[PDB]
Amino acid sequence: ESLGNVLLVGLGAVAIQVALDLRRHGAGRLGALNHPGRRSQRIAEALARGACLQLEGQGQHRWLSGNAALDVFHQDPAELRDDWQTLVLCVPADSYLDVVRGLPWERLGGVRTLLLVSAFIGANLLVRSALPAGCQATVLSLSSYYAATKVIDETQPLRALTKAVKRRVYLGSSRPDCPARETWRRVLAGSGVEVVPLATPEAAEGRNVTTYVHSPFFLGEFALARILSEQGPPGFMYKLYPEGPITPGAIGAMRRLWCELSELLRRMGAEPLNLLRFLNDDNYPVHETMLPRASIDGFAEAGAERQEYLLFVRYAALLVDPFSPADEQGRHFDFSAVPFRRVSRDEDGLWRLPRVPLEDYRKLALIVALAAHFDLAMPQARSLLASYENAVSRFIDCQGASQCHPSLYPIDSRPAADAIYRQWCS
Amino acid sequence: SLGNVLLVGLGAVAIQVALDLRRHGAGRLGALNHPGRRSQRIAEALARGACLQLEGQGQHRWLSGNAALDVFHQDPAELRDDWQTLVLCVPADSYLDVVRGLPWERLGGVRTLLLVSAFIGANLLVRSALPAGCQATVLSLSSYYAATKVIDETQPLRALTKAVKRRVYLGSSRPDCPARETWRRVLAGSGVEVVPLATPEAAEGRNVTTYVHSPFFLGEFALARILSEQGPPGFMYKLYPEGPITPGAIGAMRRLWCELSELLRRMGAEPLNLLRFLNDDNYPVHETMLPRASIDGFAEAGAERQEYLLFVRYAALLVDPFSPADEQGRHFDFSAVPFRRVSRDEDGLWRLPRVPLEDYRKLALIVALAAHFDLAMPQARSLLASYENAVSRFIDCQGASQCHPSLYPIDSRPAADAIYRQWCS
Ligand SMILES: NC(=O)c1ccc[n+]([C@@H]2O[C@H](COP(=O)([O-])OP(=O)(O)OC[C@H]3O[C@@H](n4cnc5c(N)ncnc54)[C@H](OP(=O)(O)O)[C@@H]3O)[C@@H](O)[C@H]2O)c1
Ligand SMILES: NC(=O)c1ccc[n+]([C@@H]2O[C@H](COP(=O)([O-])OP(=O)(O)OC[C@H]3O[C@@H](n4cnc5c(N)ncnc54)[C@H](OP(=O)(O)O)[C@@H]3O)[C@@H](O)[C@H]2O)c1
Repeated sequence: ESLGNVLLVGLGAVAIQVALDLRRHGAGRLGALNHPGRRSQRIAEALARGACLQLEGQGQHRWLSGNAALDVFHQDPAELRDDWQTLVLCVPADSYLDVVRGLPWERLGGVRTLLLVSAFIGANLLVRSALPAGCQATVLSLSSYYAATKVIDETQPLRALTKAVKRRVYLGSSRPDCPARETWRRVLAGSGVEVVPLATPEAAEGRNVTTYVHSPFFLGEFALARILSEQGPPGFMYKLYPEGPITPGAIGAMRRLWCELSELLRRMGAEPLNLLRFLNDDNYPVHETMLPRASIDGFAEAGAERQEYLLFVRYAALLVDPFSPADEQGRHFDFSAVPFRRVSRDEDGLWRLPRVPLEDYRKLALIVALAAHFDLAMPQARSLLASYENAVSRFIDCQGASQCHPSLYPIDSRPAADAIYRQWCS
Repeated sequence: SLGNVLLVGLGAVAIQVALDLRRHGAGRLGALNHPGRRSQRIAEALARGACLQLEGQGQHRWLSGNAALDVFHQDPAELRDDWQTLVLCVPADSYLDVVRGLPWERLGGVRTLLLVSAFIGANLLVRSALPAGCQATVLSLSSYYAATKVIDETQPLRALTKAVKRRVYLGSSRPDCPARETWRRVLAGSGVEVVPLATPEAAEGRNVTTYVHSPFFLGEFALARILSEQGPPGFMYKLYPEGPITPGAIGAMRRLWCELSELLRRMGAEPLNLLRFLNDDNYPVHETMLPRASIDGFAEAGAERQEYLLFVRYAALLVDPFSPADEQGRHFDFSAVPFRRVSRDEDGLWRLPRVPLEDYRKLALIVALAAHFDLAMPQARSLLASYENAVSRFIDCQGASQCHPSLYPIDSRPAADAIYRQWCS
């Protein structure tokens, strides 16, 4: 009714979870669009043999396992007609501009809402800048994807596993006092996530967890050395050095970037967040023994030294899951044993980067270019961008430009940042 | 210059020391071990031809050797005045008892007494028990310099050394002392560096256990594991909830280090930089985790930074950062040292492990001593109270008749008073 017929744009891990939540609520017709490729070919094959979307919850999340039917799947936008009231962008956030430009808007006049499932600062404005003149669609920004979900087996592209669910995410809208926010609150509540509506898109985008966490940890020297490796151990994303990238220097980068992003938010009329309380209360907690409530609530007024200490403790306390059951010797589950994905050759033989860190870099590069329009230099952010750029440049030097996909090459974020700022000022 | 050497307490430490003494060059080698089952096994083994046998493990294979024991005694009254050097290889809590038990009025030939694991005040305590004319020099070693155990008690004189420390410290009751240089060389044969210091208390203040075992293993988490009989033992060097290390425990560590450092200053000893001591004398971490400038600057950093650095140090050593990585990139889990827990002895009585019994006894003495220097040591006293309350509840539950008397309350004030009187003399 407020959702009508819903078109999922991108049909990967996020889309399958979102589809299960939409089918619980009642989506009218549910369709999906995914650009041509091996995945789309596999999806069409599975749907044609009668398959449905399948979502399995892992461990304590087993309760939300379910199946969802898809009414239509398109890998060719030419077949789309004006049948859709809601678009849900489940593609990577670094592709939002391309994907919105490529939609056949001449056949989508009935679209009333467009939801960005993993927004970042400026994404709402960027998407609006790409919409056709007079477009009626309200654009909604969800702060972060609300779970951890993976397609287990790429040969069963319609089956996903959700292994964590966040406690709270945030939702803003390009329409003031938007009623679609409540609809989406209900949709995500079905999986146990609390959606907090905020007054502007940028306030919600300022609560994108990966911008704060992936930037300092996965744009630094250790992560890049693992990711750009073909031999040797991949290491682990959330372990301490030398098993993973977390060091006191990375934590200092995290604090300083949070300060920079907070000032940008204030210049865009959004209230910044308390980083420690956000991580602990909205994403995943630790015991009071490790992070006392008074320290969590007081974090924004603590000194820089105390802030870095608390952030380090937070990540050290989650090397194992402190709430998991202990085994016979007293060990808890190794929560930080997610390995780094590394560079790999595509079907044209060209090196490609994994989404961590390519998407992380592209998001932060756009944010820095936007912040320039607000006379903010963002030196810590620029240091992280430079670390990535230098590491990827050395990789190209060693492997040969001939062997590298052009996504590894230098980009220019200034045009998109200019479009965002113009939309802002309009 | 060593002359004839009597090893008091013929256990693991003594067997390592005996072989180091023989490598250097000494006279007759004797031992005194108090009556008990171990002494009975030693006496039978010696009767059947046994000798002291040291095995070095792995890279320390070259420490392996045999040494004959020339004399074995159980009764201190049976000692002849034939000994120039005594080495105390018993638990440090027994040093006073051992010294009080020796017939010093007919041991005028003793020139040197070495305390292998000297706590703060041990040198003074030992000297307070000596007769007025006694001219023995007392040496304090900061800690035992290896890791050594008797493999099997059925072969009671055969010990295994698995590791040797980088560095220990040695002080003497005699200013600018020469037995001091001899023992520097003796112990150096094991590969340890002995650093001579100008007073005994300077060496006594450089034992890692005083600074680390007190905050970590006298707290609530450690005591709950140690006093448990069922459930997992947990791990001594892991973070909560797998082990006792918390920001609160690290704050206790910093505060206790400050208290101990001021006591050392009032006793005329230069205190230590805790983080530099841990990194350089116990086990290092990479510059990425603890920059050298942060290590060297630790003593002048603010309290908040000091706690952060200490927390990082222990988090960084949850795995061994210098071990070889496996195929995924994991390093060896050397923090998974299980807690030893209460055990019933031969008579059926509950006993505490040496960690934390020995650590509590040492800190109880230190606090009583510090009172004479007008130092209240509130952090130390909080750790003492934590132990006392937990052990008292254990006795309540199990029954005093089921508990070894070493669990019952102690009073360290008499020893502290003897130390302070000796220091003032
Ligand atoms: N999954 C999580 O737990 C999680 C957590 C945090 C954040 N997120 C964010 O959510 C977003 C989607 O994640 P996901 O795991 O669902 O990714 P996914 O499983 O890889 O699915 C992405 C979908 O979009 C298509 N796609 C990828 N790049 C595209 C492009 N440039 N243009 C058009 N379509 C494209 C993909 O098809 P092809 O493969 O054929 O290209 C695929 O169907 C990412 O930004 C992610 O960082 C996800
Ligand atoms: N071995 C190491 O690697 C190591 C490392 C660090 C610190 N230390 C400390 O150094 C001290 C000695 O260690 P250790 O491993 O050699 O202990 P150990 O193997 O138990 O040997 C102690 C020896 O001294 C005897 N003994 C105890 N009290 C005595 C007394 N009042 N008079 C005469 N003999 C006595 C013991 O006989 P009974 O068994 O019959 O009592 C035993 O033979 C201990 O407190 C230890 O905590 C040792």
